[PDB]
Amino acid sequence: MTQFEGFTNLYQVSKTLRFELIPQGKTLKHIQEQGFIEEDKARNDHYKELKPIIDRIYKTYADQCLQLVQLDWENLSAAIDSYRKEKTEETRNALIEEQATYRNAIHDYFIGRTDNLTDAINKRHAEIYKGLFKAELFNGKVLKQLGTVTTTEHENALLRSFDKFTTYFSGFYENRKNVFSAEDISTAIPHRIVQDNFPKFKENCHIFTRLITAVPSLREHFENVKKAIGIFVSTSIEEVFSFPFYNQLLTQTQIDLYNQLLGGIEKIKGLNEVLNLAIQKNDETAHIIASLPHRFIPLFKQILSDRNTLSFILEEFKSDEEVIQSFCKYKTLLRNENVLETAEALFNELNSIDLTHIFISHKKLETISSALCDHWDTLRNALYERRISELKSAKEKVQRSLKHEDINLQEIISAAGKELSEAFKQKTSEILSHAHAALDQPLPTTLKKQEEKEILKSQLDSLLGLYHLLDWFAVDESNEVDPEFSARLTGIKLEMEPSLSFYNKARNYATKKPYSVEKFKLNFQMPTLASGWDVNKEKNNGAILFVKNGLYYLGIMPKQKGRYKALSFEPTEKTSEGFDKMYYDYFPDAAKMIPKCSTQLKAVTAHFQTHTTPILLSNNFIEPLEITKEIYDLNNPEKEPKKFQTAYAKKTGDQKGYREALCKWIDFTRDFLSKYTKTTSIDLSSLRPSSQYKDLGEYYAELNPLLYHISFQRIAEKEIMDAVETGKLYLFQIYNKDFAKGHHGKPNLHTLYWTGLFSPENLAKTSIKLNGQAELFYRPKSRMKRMAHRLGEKMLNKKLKDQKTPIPDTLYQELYDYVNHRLSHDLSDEARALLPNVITKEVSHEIIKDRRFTSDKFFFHVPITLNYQAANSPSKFNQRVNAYLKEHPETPIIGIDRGERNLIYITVIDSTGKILEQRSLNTIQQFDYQKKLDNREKERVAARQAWSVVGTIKDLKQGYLSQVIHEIVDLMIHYQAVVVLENLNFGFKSKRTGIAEKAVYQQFEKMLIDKLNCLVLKDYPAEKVGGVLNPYQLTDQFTSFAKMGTQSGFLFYVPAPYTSKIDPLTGFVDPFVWKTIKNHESRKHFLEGFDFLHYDVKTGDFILHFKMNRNLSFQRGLPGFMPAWDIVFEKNETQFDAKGTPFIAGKRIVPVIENHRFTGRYRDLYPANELIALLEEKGIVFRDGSNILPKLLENDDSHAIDTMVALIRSVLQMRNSNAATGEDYINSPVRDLNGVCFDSRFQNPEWPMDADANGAYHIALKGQLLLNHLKESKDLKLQNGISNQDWLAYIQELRN
RNA sequence: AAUUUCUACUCUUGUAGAUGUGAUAAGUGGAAUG
DNA sequence: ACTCCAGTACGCATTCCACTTATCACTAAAAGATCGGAAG
DNA sequence: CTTCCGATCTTTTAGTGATAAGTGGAATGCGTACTGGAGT
Repeated sequence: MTQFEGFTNLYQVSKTLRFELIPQGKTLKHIQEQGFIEEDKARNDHYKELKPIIDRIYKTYADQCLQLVQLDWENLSAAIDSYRKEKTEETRNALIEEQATYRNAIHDYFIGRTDNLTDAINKRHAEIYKGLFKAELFNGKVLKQLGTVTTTEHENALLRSFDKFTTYFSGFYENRKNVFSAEDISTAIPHRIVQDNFPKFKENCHIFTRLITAVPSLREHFENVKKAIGIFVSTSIEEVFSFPFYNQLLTQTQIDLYNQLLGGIEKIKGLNEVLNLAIQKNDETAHIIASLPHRFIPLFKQILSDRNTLSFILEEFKSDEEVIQSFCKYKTLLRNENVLETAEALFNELNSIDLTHIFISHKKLETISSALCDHWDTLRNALYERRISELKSAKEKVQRSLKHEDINLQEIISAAGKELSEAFKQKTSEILSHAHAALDQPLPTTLKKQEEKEILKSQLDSLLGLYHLLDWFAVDESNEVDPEFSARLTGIKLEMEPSLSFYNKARNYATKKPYSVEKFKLNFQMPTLASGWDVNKEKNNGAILFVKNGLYYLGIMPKQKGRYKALSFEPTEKTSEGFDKMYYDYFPDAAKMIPKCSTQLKAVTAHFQTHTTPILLSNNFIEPLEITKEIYDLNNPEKEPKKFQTAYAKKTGDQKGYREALCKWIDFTRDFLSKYTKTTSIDLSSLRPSSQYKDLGEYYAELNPLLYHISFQRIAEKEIMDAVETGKLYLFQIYNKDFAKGHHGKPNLHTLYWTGLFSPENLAKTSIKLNGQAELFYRPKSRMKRMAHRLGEKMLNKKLKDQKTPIPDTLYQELYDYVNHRLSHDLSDEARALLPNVITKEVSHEIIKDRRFTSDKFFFHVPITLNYQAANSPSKFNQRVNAYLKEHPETPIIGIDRGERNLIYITVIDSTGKILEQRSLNTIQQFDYQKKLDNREKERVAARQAWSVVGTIKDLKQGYLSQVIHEIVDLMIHYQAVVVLENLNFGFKSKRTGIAEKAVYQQFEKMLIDKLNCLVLKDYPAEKVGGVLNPYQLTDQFTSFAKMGTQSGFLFYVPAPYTSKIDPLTGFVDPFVWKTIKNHESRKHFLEGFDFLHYDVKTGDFILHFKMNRNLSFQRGLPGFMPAWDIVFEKNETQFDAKGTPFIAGKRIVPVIENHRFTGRYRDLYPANELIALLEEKGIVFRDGSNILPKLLENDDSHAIDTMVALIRSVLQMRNSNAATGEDYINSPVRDLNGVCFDSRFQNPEWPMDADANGAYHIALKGQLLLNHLKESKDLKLQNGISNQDWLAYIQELRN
């Protein structure tokens, strides 16, 4: 038996906290006088421009070493094809171990331990490998080992600039450590060679040999595209695709050569294009290569190699003065090119040239009709009637078809008159006048003001207006053209063509977020600054914390002149006034630390190469510790698994020898813990005795929480004040919003973590561990045009008297300018309408717009570890969750969807299938979000064309789903329920949904999956489960989207389709795909595949019978549990809902179509009235109750069958929507067992309210299916996804 | 319209949620308009 | 013989911008370089 | 005057267990044009 509150302290999580540092006293003065910030910025710039220079060493070494690989690849091919054919865990393990040994085999080339090379070059490779990851990269022997690398004097001086500062690269050092590593990771070069590129090369070889065996006489074609491309001329085509050629093709140059062989580069085609050129021949060879996989796949780029196509550049133009200088250079380019003079010459020629020889492009003439007339349909209609006058529906159709392709100047002028010509010359004259006026206009000095943006807009709009006037004339050779005029037109067009990119980059610079977020790391001339907080390392790291009446401070102790002298604050009795300095006694994790200080020292290693006598170690020990051969040999074996390691027991299987080895290691490390001078005072009575341990990892996970302590001791106030006055100590205050003097409400979650870390119950028992490796950053002041609500002016809210609906920003700016009496425009009608509903304020204190970026700020990033008493990795988390779910069958289920009328809709249901709660997440914290997103979507185009700055729609839609997160976890905690989301990997949504993009909703599932694993609640007590020190852990760790499967703890995933178009009373879903009913005989086969249709007199509605064992051709291939269906054409009658609002039953809403195109408008129809009006044409007695379907089918009135099948589609359509009247409902065309059709307009609380509620209810029902199949199963596992047919069978089973 | 940072705001010199940072490498993809 | 029309058919186009997916560190102390100052 | 030594500041270094045992993988709808049969 397990409780829901028992899902806490499951595994460690790691978080980080960010704060602002506010310097106190003379701290900023001393820092500015010492000049630390400029030096650290220069050092960051030097590192940034040194990173490619130092990476060139690694790249050259990898390219030089990898060319010597002569390792054959038939064994991996056998392993991978055996695994592909057989597909068990045995072949999977064989493939894994073969990949591992080949990765180690080509890693032996990196470490110089392969047997394929000579011993001298192996020793050289080993020495250079030890060289690559130590400090000799800056002025050492590594460059002399690889003489090919040539370094200039400037980069050598900049390399020397990091003297005695190598540790800046230390993490970067280890970063290159997992580029060259061989342990099965995506960054590894051997992993890229073995498990990424080689399967693609094997696949390419296999499709090549299938193609060359099935289709001969194409080897010659492959040979001549090879010699046209001109690489690999030393060997033939089939040897290139053979396996030994992969002895080559490891360096990235040959990878690029192979890729450009496959896809060409002059336009010399490659293997891809000379295969689709054979495919398009549509002959027998094309047919037999069409059924055969014909797509060669390019190989992946090698790690750490330089990019060669550079993908697509993503050039964003950097600074405002630099784009101004670019615009000056461009304007001087048009000034020296004299574009105005040649444009004017074209204008004079246009009045004295044969206008029948100049043509106009097809897709833009309406814009000309939009310009030269009052409406854009005048020119086309005039040409239509003029071509009518020279003559019928096919005649005028082919007339307009030949019209728009070759629009002629003289033809248009003769069609309309001289009005277009005089308007044309007037427009060209004013366009060239404005263009030359803007060309003579000088550039502004800056761009920070909006009037500078406006004059830049005027210039660019004039120039692009000239461009859009100029590109009117057609120049292609499809029609005749004057040679010199077309040549001059092309010259002027491509002399000033690339201004479109300039316009778009200017738009991005105007649209971009005004702040600067760039920050550089600060060091204060300290290598390893604030790397750890340990009291012994306070000398070198120089970072400590203080607490003074609830305010937290960070003190850093800078290096003195030349040598450095410590401060060494003495502790003071707690009654005296002062700070509270934190003492941090931390021994790091024992797995590396116990061998660090014993059995791996140089003394013991040098001793044990000649003697078997145990060695006594005395320094850094309170009592000498003996190390003998039988304990040193356990940690230093020749074979790769150690005796105490569980891998040795897995490999060989002697359990008793492994047990003695583990017991001896535990006894030795206990003796070390008792004797080492750091940990001799740590109590270890909590540890279990040595023999009662299953494995060493359990012992280390038990021991590690005992080696971490935080204490606090009072330091006198005048001592700290004199330290920061003298300059010996720099004292900052940790600050965020919740430490302000006007702090009023609930604090942030990071402030909760920071406060609970230093709580006394955390100090007594550490549930949150304060980590080392803390960074300090500096953000310089961002150049901003300051905006502030000054004192004495009016200041406008963004909401009405009701708090839900916001104000559109286009109206909001006009209202804000009105209430501040700037005015300058007539007040709009909408503003005057909602003026009584708006609320204004008199300002009290000055509010600066985005004040945090108006000054330079110090920042402090510090990591913490939560649930630190627990293990570092989950162990069968999903099995534990399924065990709890099996023990508790009464758990509710919370279904999620996204919808059209509501952004997120939630339902909570019981295990019995009945509903408990239906809720729309439209309004979050008394604020409606659909109104805000609709307003933003409405004015996004206007904000785009007005050169204005506004937030995007992705940030609003990623900062509404953060508000959704709190409500989801509130419901989850309140109901103690599982939650079922949408499996985006399976389904695809529609184009009407609010949240419609897979990226920003996969991201929402990511936020929900990494929120639930460290869930804390603000209102909960700190001691109680769910508080700061006992967080809820309800989900497994996130790894990847495609790797987590369906169940991720208490948060199930389930496929999307068939959730919103199902009846919630009988499970009826759309049986017919309507892409196959397009023809007249298809319509009569659809009618003949139906059973029978009639009228009943008692209820007055039409009854139709259908069976899916008939009419399989147009039916979708999803059989159902039920074998028959009773489609009801409901008799439309004024019905009443629960609140008494009348409505009409059976109403349907469909798109309207002119003849073939939908207009986007909606028709409301009443199907029963339409069909009785249809049969009134026939005159058949429907009240007789006979089978009227053959009576309608016995005559071939095609239009009657067309409206019959369209009517059938309308009634059998499940959901109905109309955004104009706000209608959204589900109406059923069938009855249940009780004998009533479902209608969501009845507003019954026992059933879904609308389409969104129906979808969420059915997603929760799918989750119920998955949980029920868990409870019936005995293996504590799910089905790894649920099919649509099984879901349909289940939903039609339990509800019928 | 103020924030470690983001989103939305104003009874409140601030509010309600969310908030793993830094470094490196790779895949290349997403959005808009027709 | 001419014209309508309704079922049939084949195959996206350009422009613009950065988004996501894996890896590692979250460290005190041993070891080594360096240096101001002392011994021959 | 020349050579060595303990303090001091950087650097690099030790390394435990284990997990997926699957990857149900998606299907373009829209649109402008085409052509063969039927009415006049």
